[PDB]
Amino acid sequence: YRQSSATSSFG
Repeated sequence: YRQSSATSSFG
């Protein structure tokens, strides 16, 4: 799960 809808930068 990506916290705070992680952007492609983080994900």
